[PDB]
Amino acid sequence: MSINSREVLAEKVKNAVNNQPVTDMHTHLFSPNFGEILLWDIDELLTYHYLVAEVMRWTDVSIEAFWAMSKREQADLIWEELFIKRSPVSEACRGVLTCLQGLGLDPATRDLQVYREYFAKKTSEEQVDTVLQLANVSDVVMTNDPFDDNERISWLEGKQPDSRFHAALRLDPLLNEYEQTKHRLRDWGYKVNDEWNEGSIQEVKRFLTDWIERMDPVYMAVSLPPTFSFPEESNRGRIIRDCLLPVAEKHNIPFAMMIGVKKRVHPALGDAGDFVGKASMDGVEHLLREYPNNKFLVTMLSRENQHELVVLARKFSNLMIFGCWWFMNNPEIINEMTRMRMEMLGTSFIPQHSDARVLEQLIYKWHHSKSIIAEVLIDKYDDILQAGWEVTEEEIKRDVADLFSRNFWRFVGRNDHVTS
Amino acid sequence: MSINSREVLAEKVKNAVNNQPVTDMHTHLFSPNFGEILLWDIDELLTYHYLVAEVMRWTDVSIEAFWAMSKREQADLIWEELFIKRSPVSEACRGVLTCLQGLGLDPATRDLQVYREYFAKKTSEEQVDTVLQLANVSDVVMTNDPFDDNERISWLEGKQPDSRFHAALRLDPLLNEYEQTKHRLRDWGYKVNDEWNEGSIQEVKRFLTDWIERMDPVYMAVSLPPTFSFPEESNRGRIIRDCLLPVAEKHNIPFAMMIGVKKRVHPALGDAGDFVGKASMDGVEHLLREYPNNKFLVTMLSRENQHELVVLARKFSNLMIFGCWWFMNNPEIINEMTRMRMEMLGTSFIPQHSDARVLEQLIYKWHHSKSIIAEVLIDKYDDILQAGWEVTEEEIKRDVADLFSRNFWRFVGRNDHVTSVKV
Amino acid sequence: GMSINSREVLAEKVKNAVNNQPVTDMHTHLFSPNFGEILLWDIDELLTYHYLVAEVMRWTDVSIEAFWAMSKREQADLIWEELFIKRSPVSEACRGVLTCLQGLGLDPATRDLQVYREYFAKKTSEEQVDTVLQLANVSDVVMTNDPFDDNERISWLEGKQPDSRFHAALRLDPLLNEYEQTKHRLRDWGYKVNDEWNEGSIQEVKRFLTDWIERMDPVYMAVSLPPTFSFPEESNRGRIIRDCLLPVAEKHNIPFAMMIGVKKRVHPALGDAGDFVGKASMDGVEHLLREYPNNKFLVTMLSRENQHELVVLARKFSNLMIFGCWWFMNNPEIINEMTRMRMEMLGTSFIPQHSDARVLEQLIYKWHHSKSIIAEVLIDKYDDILQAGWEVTEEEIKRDVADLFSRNFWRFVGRNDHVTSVKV
Ligand SMILES: [Cl-]
Ligand code: NA
Repeated sequence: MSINSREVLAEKVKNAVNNQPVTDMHTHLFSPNFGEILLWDIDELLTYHYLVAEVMRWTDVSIEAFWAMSKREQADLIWEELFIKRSPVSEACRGVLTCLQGLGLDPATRDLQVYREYFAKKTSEEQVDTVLQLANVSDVVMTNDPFDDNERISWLEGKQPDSRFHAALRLDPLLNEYEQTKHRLRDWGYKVNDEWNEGSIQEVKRFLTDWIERMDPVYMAVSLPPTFSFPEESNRGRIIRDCLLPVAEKHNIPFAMMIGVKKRVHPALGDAGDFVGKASMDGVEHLLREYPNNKFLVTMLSRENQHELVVLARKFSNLMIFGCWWFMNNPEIINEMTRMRMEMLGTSFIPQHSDARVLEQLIYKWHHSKSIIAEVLIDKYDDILQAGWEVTEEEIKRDVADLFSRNFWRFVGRNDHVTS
Repeated sequence: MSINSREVLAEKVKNAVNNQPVTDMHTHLFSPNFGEILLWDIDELLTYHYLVAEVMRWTDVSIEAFWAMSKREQADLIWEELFIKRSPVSEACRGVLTCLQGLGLDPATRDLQVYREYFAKKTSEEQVDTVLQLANVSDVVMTNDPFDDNERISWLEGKQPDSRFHAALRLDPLLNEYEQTKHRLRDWGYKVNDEWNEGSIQEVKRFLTDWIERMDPVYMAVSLPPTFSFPEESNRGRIIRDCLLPVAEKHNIPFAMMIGVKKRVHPALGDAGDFVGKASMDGVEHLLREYPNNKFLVTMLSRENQHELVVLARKFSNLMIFGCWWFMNNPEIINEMTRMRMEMLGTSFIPQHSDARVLEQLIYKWHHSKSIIAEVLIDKYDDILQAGWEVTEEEIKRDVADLFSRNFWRFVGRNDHVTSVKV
Repeated sequence: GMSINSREVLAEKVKNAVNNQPVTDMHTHLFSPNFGEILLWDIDELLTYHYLVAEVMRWTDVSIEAFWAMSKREQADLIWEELFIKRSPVSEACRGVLTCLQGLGLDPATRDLQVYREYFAKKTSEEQVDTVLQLANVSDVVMTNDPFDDNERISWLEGKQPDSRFHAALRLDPLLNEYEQTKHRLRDWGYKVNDEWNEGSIQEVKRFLTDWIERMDPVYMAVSLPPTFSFPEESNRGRIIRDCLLPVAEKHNIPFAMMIGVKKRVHPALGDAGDFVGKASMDGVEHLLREYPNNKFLVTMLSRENQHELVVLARKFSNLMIFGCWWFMNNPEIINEMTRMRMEMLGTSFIPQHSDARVLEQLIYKWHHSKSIIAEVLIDKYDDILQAGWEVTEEEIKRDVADLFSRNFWRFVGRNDHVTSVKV
């Protein structure tokens, strides 16, 4: 019994998409046994830096006074200003409501005290079980930063993430701030020299290889500015060339590059203070061509890089593009991006990741994105259906599996939580 | 109470949008007592520069011969070329038809001579009353250029605008043509020197302050090229730093920057001769960061600048972004811009202004833009209702008021014409 | 006769007008069937279009070297298996292959690639051209004619003329972008260009242009240009354009077609599938339009990020005709946004699409896919003016549709289509 109309296709696709367990291959979450660095609950949702930026456009409260408030005072203020005093129509505010609803709380009542009561009853481990189930996420990739004292501790103590959580080695401080990070590496025993000589090359490689051994990361990642260039006679250029790319190749680990972030244009806003610019594609093109035995995962921040990044993926099979990152993570842009991407790459890409910083965001990030992606799929399958092609439900489930999970694991050359 | 259908939602949003009096916070209209610089009528609509550009793509008539023609002849040619010989499907041509319809004229007859008869029967003051009612526009912000001899006369004679019309001081000749303009300032008794010294600084400030006192402007405005940078050692860079910003901070008057116009790439087209380019955001970013006690209003001309402008608005609360300017003022682009803005800023922006150069254009500019903005709001409300939120009709009316009027007045730190009459 | 009473009735009228209108496809890589094997056709050529080579290389374990070592049939088999069977053929290029097979009466439901092949084995080139132009509703095809390609050159030198449905367009990439290498061939052909760019060099390059203009009767002369294109420029390209091409173009009243934004061979092993894109400066195009008002220019651009500003540049200059959704733009999401921006700012005074077809049958999908998108843009735009009180008539719809799909081009180039050249 064939799928022979758009109407039935819409049912089968929406269901296949809803039922597919997601691998979220870039997040800011942590296994619950790491302790308090895992953020969760309605106050954390309301104080997400996305909503700090937004509240500051309305409130008379100074940013100084805001940071001096408690977490609950901050959440109260953002609730009042973004939900009660104006309708919560932005993507970030909507996402808070999608989360409350998904947990079985009722946004109709606007009863924040009662929302808070739900979270006070649970342990972190319970809420992870709840959220992963509700979000239908089988596997989460963490962002693991050896230079963050608060996170390093857990690794140093012999803690392992539970099997649903995977490590990814974040290298920004090493690559973008080597002149400072130099001295931390020396204090940790990595005997880097003032000169970029064989000794410094071998000791930075050892630092990388030691952390790879300890975390077993799925990839190594870096955020890069719009002015990113390669090759480059800079600390960043030399490290990529001489240390990171050879180690990534040896271990068959992809190098993830998140390009286009301009750091701290409004420092007082903290995490809400970063900006965006369009990047040259030249450095990415060079890396792909001149390092055919390295694998690259790339996502870019500027709307204006998105089409050319898709074309670049047509050129190089060692590029996997992923996600609608940050300022790209808004319905209007997710839609145009996913359509361009599918049109020129078919199913050979990773449409989305959450970048979740608070546990419950998995619910809204995946619900909001799946609905858009489902609709793109329905359009694209219908177009071939009307061309005379038979699409089977098995084939849909396969394609959707590729998009939400298998493409990633196939590219990184490892197995998920269920397969292992 | 709460809404729970998309039927009922669409209705309530569309009615709220239609019923909300608009503040049009950037136009090229004037109070009717200013005389003939207020353009109106069907011949003015048809010879708007947007349509001169379009007709020049089709007609065998040279641009020279076109400017040699009378207004009625130009209008006649444009009607034949763009409406009769091809269907009037462009946004500008569509707009002409929306105006005629809104006035109660029937575009079905295509009877241009009959449309003309309507306008011959009325005064400027009558037509302004008619159009502001039909467009539901309560407040119009003008573009007032003290370097235009025609306009400067009225201000200097002591004419004050009708309470529905507000001043905005346009400074392009000062900031962008100082090499010529410095000599006019001198001729007006402002003792600017050849060097940029303390004397020149204080005299340019005095010019600004005299015009602020004369016009009571709601903001000071400049149009800027794609190559705009700040800081910069240039005439413009020094006037902004030394004169404009301190004067604007002292009086608490925003600085409006309309960025991305490349002037006169086709000189023979006149007003239709200007082009566009993408700007760097660096100068705007620097201004917002380093001048936190100044308020900035910004609109940009390049499609490729729109998303990063929204992000910049997320960084800086002294930034208010506004409108879909000029080449952006097209349904396809109004739609994508309004959606991005709302997704990232909620209701903390000004979605639209008209740039109306001819009075009747307020009808189409607002009717076309309101319909798109209403669609966007319905979608965003529907998304939060789907998430369990209950929207009330009063909350809708409030959101709509913010977007079409109150956001502007709150930002510029003044009252509109009705609140002024009350306060 | 009757008013258009509803959007539903509008839609059927527009879709009918669009479907019935014979297309002039003003830029293709097809040839008149009498040119011989250089006209590519059949399912194996469809499947090995370089768009699909790019896509199969993202999936398959087969090396690019091993791929090129395979026969055409083997290549087609791999591509079918990897992009149609192992994953759903949802990409625009893949979908296009299915639209083609369907259009020819070959049923994609069966996936019977061997039976599809049998269809093509039964026919001549000339029979397939008749079939495909009828099914695609294409009246007139404009070729890309390169005098430097020996494989094509031969047909011209043999005194062969294109079938009257096929029109010549003179491609000048090797002369303009590779002059220092091409000089030597010019000299072999008796064009005695000098080491210096002096009068003799100017006159001999002009003579080469004039010779080919007279041989091919081209409707325009064409070049593809990188994102770093500038004019004026003290380069071989800049000098040839200024001193030879613009003067000859003006004398003969032939437009100059520029396809801007291709970055050649960023992945050389992929061959034709190895080219990339960048955003260009508009300055060179602006300068040419302004400073050469007696020349006509046809422009299409490769970067998404140039599209809006190109439409604005058309508003400025009546000697600019913009055309098409080129290559990486030739994707429904992008065709839609482009056609909407264009019509919003230019009305009907542009050429919405061309196919760039490299394999004969692509005319079918390229025009079927594009016509559906353009029909829907037209429906939206007519509906908006009907809602403003304007009475659009069916005859006016057909007129506007004739303008967009054929007449705008023939009017701009100052020449007649095949049917009009028979009558005259
Ligand atoms: Cl751009
Ligand atoms: Na769009």
